[PDB]
Amino acid sequence: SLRSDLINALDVCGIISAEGKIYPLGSDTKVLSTIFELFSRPIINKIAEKHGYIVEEPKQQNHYPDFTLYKPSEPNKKIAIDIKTTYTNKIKFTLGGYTSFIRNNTKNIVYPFDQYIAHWIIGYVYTRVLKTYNINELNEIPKPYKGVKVFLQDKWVIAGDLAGSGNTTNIGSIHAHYKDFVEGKGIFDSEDEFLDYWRNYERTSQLRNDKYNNISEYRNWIYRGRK
Amino acid sequence: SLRSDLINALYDENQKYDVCGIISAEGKIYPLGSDTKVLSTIFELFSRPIINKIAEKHGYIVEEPKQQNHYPDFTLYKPSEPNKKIAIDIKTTYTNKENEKIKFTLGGYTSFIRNNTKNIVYPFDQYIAHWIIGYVYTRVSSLKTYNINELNEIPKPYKGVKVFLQDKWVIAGDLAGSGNTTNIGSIHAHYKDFVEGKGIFDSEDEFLDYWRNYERTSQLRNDKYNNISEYRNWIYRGRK
DNA sequence: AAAGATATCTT
DNA sequence: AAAGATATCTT
Repeated sequence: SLRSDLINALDVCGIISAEGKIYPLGSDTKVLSTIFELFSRPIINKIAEKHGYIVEEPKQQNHYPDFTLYKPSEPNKKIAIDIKTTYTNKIKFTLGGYTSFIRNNTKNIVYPFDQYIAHWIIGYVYTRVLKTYNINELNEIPKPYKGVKVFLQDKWVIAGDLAGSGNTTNIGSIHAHYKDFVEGKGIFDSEDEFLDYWRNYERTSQLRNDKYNNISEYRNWIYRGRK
Repeated sequence: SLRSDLINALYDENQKYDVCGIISAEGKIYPLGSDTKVLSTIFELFSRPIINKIAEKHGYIVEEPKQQNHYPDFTLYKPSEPNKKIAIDIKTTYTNKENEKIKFTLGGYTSFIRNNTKNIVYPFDQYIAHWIIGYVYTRVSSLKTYNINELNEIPKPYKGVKVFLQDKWVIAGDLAGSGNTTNIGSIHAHYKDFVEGKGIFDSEDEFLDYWRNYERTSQLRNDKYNNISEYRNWIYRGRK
């Protein structure tokens, strides 16, 4: 399938100029996120093409998702792929905001949310370890990571019940080992529960203390009649 | 000076080079996307070696943050004069056409400027200057990988990079650059005004005072000040 | 944990 | 404009 294929298809050491000069990579996530993103684009486009899918990136810069795949024939069977990165020296990711397109069908999203039948997360985890180089020195350039693991999984399967960020209201993923994301050992019973829980999550602790702050509390809140 | 050398070095390097991809230790090159999150990572990468070459030529040691979320990108100083540090942050923004106005986000106004030790590599009071290297690019196949034998084949996602170096306080504006992340917004103007230094604050003390007292929301800024004129009046009356 | 800091963009 | 979106991190 498009899925098993992308998963099968999934060492960068620097940026290069049209004149051959090579600049080394930085050690932070802001840098590795960008790298992994560009590393993945050709892979995604290769596999999508194989399967007759069109790949589309956002024109407005703060729109979800990173990649939108679909066959011009079936407009409502669109797929969303977002690339997430974190490091190790148990990992956790920030999975997008919870007050946007999930609460509002067209808010900050390339196509209306209801046209997307799948929402995949390609996750990269890297283990953390000032001179330009020339093409002939490629093998001596120090890399800013010891290793790199990648996985493809459904967003709902890996989402957790605690916020990933405060002021930028992001969904937190489960806090677990790499295996668990690969295997999909989540906390939510279905994609419907995942969506309901985040559509009703309050922004601050004081506002959540009267509703719920975790999955057990949300279930007891469903019982009380959503009041 | 360190300043004039650095500006010439950046300016020169930018005229002569053109970043077109990321490369693997095995020689495969991946193309660049055309969104600022990417181009700003690239520009910071392109800048590091130059910044270090010039600082070395003047006796300055260069340090990068140990944690993500600590200002600035680069701390320069002499081992003999520790308490005279220089802060440099790289900022990026794009334009849809050359000449049109631009503006940058310049960091929070609720962190180190308000709390001398919050989110900064060294206590705020050890820096004698805060510089900004700004990159402006015009937004503009790129889905396949290339080999070294095709470096000049790979298309670029930008039309005309411009770079400038200027003091933060000089280019800072009076309206916030962001809401939830409480950023200082720069002046909104033409690239020349950034180069020339056509700002709004009279001094670096004014800039810091305006930003140390700027309220987080319109509602609270009603009874205070929402712009430079109002700040001056506020000041005139005794900050009441 | 929860909250807020490093980061630009819309509209 | 202001406010709040796409980025992960730290305490």
